[PDB]
Order: sequence, then structure tokens, then C-alpha cells
Amino acid sequence: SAKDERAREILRGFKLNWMNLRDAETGKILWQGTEDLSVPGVEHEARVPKKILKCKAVSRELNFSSTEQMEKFRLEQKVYFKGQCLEEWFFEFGFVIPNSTNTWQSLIEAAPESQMMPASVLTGNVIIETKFFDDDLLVSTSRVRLFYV
Ligand SMILES: *C/C=C(\C)CC/C=C(\C)CCC=C(C)C
Repeated sequence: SAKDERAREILRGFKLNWMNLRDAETGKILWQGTEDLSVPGVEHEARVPKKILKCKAVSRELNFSSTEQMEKFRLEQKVYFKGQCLEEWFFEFGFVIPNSTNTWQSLIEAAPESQMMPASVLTGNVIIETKFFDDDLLVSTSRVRLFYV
């Protein structure tokens, strides 16, 4: 109940300003999203360029503002393909200063994958469920359906 109240307070002060996917090697922006993907209760959509799938290393840039302080801001992202969990990502940011705006890049450094699922198969069939936490406090759960265009 106090937990519920604190979570809603954080969420009220929180905005995802933008998300970019970048080519980590060149810094080139491959996709820019400006919808607040952190808002719960709606299915958001992202139309990402199919060329993403052949990019050797993709950094995820999130820029977010928070009126509230957070001790351990972090994300859990579960990627579903046709209802079934394909992969899981966990990204910790850490301590967030009250009234701050922060640019956050995340990279999972791994071997590029030469064998991928077709864009035509992925598109519209991928949902990313993101849980926004401060430590163990769940602030928000959003869903984004991916199209590869
Ligand atoms: C290369 C990364 C891909 C295709 C997944 C990108 C993620 C999204 C688009 C949605 C991210 C959602 C939040 C940050 C809430």
C-alpha cells in the first residue's frame, strides 16, 4: 500500500524522453523512438528498420527524466515471439538523482549472429515486456510490439 503509493509517485515523475538504437561502432542512429514507452496499460508499437538485424553491435540509448530519486533504477526486458519467451535482458542504471535527466546507453557485447530469424517472420510477432524497477520496487510494466520495416 505504501509500496503502491511510492511506485505511483515515481511513475508520475518519470518520463522516457526518447529511445535510440545505434550502431555501436559508428555512433549512427539506426532508429529513433520519441513515444514514452514507459507508460503502462497501452500496447505501444515500434517500427524498427529491418537493417537492424544485420548490425554487428547495437547500443540502446534511453534518455529519461525523474522528479523522484531512485536508489537502483533498472530494467528487466522479456522478449516474446508469438507468446513464447525468446530472450531476456537485464540492464541496471543505478542511483538516479531527483529532478535529473540522464542519457543512458546499454551494450551487450557479443559475437555478431550470422544466422537470424527473417524480418518477415519477426515483424508484428515480437512483444517486449519491460519492467521498470527501483531496486525491488516495480514502478511500471510496459509492452511494445515490434515491426521490422
Ligand atoms: C535492437 C533492439 C531491439 C530490436 C529491441 C528494442 C526495444 C524496444 C523498441 C522497446 C524497448 C522498451 C522500453 C525501453 C520500455
